[PDB]
Amino acid sequence: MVRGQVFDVGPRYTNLSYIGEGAYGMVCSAYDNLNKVRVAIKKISPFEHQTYCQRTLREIKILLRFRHENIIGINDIIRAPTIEQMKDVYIVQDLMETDLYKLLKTQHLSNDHICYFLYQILRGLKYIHSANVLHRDLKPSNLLLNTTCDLKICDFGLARVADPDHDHTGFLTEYVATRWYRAPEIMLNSKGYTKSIDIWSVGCILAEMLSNRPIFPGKHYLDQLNHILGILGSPSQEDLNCIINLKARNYLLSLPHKNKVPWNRLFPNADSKALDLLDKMLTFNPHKRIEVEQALAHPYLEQYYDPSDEPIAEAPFKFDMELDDLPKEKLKELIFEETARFQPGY
Ligand SMILES: Nc1ncnc2c1ncn2[C@@H]1O[C@H](COP(=O)(O)OP(=O)(O)O)[C@@H](O)[C@H]1O
Repeated sequence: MVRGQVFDVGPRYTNLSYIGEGAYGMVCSAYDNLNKVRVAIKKISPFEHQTYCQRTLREIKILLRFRHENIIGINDIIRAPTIEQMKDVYIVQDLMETDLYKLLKTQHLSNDHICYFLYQILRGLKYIHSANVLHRDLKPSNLLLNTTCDLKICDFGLARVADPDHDHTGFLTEYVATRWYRAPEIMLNSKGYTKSIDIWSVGCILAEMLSNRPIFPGKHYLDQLNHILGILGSPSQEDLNCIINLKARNYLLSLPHKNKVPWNRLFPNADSKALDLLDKMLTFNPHKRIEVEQALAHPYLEQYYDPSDEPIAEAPFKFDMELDDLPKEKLKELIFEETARFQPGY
């Protein structure tokens, strides 16, 4: 009982400590006396709002279907026995003492750690993309790490089934993912329904790991683009030709010419294979951008690369879930159903 508020985790979990505050409730560590290991437990109270319900359901569905060393698992779910009584859900996960965002705030990464973390990020992303899922909010704070540097991808709140045929949109379309890790096509002509938008975000994370600072810290949506172009240089005519939308193409054509700033001038201490890989992930044209499996096969990752130990999903989401269409009541109801596998005998 209680830790500020009610935090009622049944017989199995003992001695709580407040960790922090999530989007839907509080988070504590607790002791799991079936595994005799300390765990993380997130209290989620989403059922008032159709949008909270939608993101909860989506995340629960994905994380239960995923099974991978580099993606956070759900170990258990605690909730009331009936829909009427269910006001909260508790999600139990492996305890991950830190995240890449906290770590980069104060710690220098060795080349060996940059390389290791990048490998793990790509190995988990390979699994995700093989399930036809796009993460769509990759950033240092969504990469959890435990005291031995196991890295796990988390927060699938914004994730979607890939839909490369319906990716096109107009100029300056409303986007929800964290600004600094957004690929340039999101501002221009993309809904972010192609895998290449995740590779762009991993590129930004690499750049950040190389220098301890965000590489593209735009303050707003066209500033994000002026940041990208000030480094990559003006897009070539060939790359412009791929942007059919007139307003987006005319915007780029109105900007002053900018030359590329070479990577090794920005990152003079970086391994030169890291920079070669970085260049390939931060390429303006999303069809020329490197894919996950090619990145895993790049010379920079040669000490880790082993395709037989880089699993793909057995069970792809054909979907999408069709989650926009549903009232709060059907969603709470689907969450109940989705969490039933954790109830003592069923
Ligand atoms: N598996 C975990 N292990 C340890 N601490 C965690 C875990 N998940 C979340 N936390 C901590 O609790 C806080 C709230 O997390 P979260 O619900 O993801 O909210 P937000 O994404 O807004 O930070 C996080 O900032 C994190 O530091």
